[PDB]
Amino acid sequence: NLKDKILGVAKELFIKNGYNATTTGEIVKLSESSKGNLYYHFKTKENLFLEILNIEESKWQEQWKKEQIKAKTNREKFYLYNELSLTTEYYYPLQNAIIEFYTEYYKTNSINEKMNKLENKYIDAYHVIFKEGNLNGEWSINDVNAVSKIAANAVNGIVTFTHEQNINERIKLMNKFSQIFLNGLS
Amino acid sequence: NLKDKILGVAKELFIKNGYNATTTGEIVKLSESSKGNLYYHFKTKENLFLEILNIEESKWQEQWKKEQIKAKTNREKFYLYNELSLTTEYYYPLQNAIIEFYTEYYKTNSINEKMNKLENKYIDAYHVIFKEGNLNGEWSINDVNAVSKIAANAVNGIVTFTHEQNINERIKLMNKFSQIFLNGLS
Ligand SMILES: CN(C)c1ccc(C(=C2C=CC(=[N+](C)C)C=C2)c2ccccc2)cc1
Repeated sequence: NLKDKILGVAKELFIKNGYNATTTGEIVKLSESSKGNLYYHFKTKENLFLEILNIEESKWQEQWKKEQIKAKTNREKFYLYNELSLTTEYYYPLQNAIIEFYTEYYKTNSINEKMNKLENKYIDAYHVIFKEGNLNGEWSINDVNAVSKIAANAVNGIVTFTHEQNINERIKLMNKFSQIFLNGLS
Repeated sequence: NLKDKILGVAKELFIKNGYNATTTGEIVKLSESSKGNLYYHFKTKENLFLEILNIEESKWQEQWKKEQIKAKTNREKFYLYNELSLTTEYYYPLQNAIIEFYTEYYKTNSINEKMNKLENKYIDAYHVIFKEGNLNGEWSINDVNAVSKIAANAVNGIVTFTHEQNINERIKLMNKFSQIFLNGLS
């Protein structure tokens, strides 16, 4: 495909190289497309990267549902969710491009005007595991929406900041956290 | 001193033009030094940066050594050390050039090794608080280095990926965590 081969090279590029490293034209380069082709299908290079994000945030979000069954209670759901984060082939990999990019276009408004959309689209997995855990009476989270953002960013931290050490340790550290956290809640 | 002048001019040059944008031609000329002199001391711009990053963390450890006097107990030290990390990373000038570096030499393993050695001096802070807490019995954690890494990573993730909120509410979020966390230990 045309437009489905652009995202195809852009994704990986942002990852390998970072947000700035990859260029509006460099993509058009390894994708064989016409510099113009971009404009009507993809507004700006930041719109394309803003696009790929929602795809990844989606791909993962689905893969998550299809697996979370293996977790019967939500307490397990919570552990499982965080565990799987470390291993998914989605979103999480291009997490520095996220950093680079928010600290680079943060002096504009098209940011929080298309960012928080993805933020909320993310802290949502935690929204449901907690709120559900209230219904199931697995605990009493009085400000769920908050706890969701904490948990999600504390977790995004453990995943992003340890990427380069033995995967069985990340999984160990991550479980010990999932624990301490759930624990401080009840 | 000539070694100092270089470190000095560079810290600025980076703060003002970022990492990739700064040439050693500049670090050399603006510090009335020698290109060979530079090579002898740091070999590369990468280290030159890693070296700044080290002098810096050194100060922070010390700025925090006189700051923890406001915290009687170790429960309090943990609350404050986290908040200090949140507040100061806000107006920290170099912050932008660290991100630049990190998401560039993230992949290189040569650099990635010296990094961790550095991410550790930042982790000892926790190490100490936790251990002391043990001795005074504020809590009874018995895998300090693990808890320490988990805390250092959850916290730095709240800092790094919460950016969008109004500073007043990020400081709100951080303490809620410090509490949930501190709770689940006990
Ligand atoms: C200005 N300031 C107080 C600080 C500035 C930076 C850090 C960081 C960091 C993240 C995880 C670490 N761990 C837990 C290994 C250690 C350091 C860090 C932040 C952004 C990109 C890479 C590393 C911490 C404090």
